[PDB]
Amino acid sequence: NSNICEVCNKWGRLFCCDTCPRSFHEHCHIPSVEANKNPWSCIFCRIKTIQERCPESQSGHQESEVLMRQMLPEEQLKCEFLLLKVYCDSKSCFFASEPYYNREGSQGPQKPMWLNKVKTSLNEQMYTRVEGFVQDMRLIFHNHKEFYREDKFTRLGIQVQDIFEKNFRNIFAIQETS
Ligand SMILES: [Zn+2]
Ligand SMILES: [Zn+2]
Ligand SMILES: [Zn+2]
Repeated sequence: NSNICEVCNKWGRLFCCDTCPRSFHEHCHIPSVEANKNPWSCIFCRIKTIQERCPESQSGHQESEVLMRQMLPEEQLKCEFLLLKVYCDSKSCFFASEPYYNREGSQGPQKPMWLNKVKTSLNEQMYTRVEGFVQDMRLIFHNHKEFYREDKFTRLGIQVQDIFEKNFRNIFAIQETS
């Protein structure tokens, strides 16, 4: 197994996957690493299993169809994975915790959002459809773009949103288009 956390790339108290070489801090893994379970399989492994069990799940989908899906266990897991993939980029640090807004010439967003809030929301089963999760994720980056206007710091929102969007297309097998 790896000697660093797959998400944050640091050493520390790591839990090792039994079915691949990845390792995790407790709270870097989503969901948090389970108390017992021997063997234990990580979220990458559990997602691969879903694909292997149903190869046709990799055929193209329409985003509009994916958003209306109910958060049953497999969509729950997919959203957890997509959230994790965003945390894997170090630039997610800017969007992790609750922001605040005091900049000359800008007003804060009406509905602030941040990655740890989404994490908690997933954990407490507050989303009934994929749409709920995806809207909050997109809201994060939108609020950032709106607030930082022409400051070059806006590019952080663009960059992290691109990570989100790519992983969303991959995980939910959205139909490729030009
Ligand atoms: Zn970590
Ligand atoms: Zn694994
Ligand atoms: Zn099948």
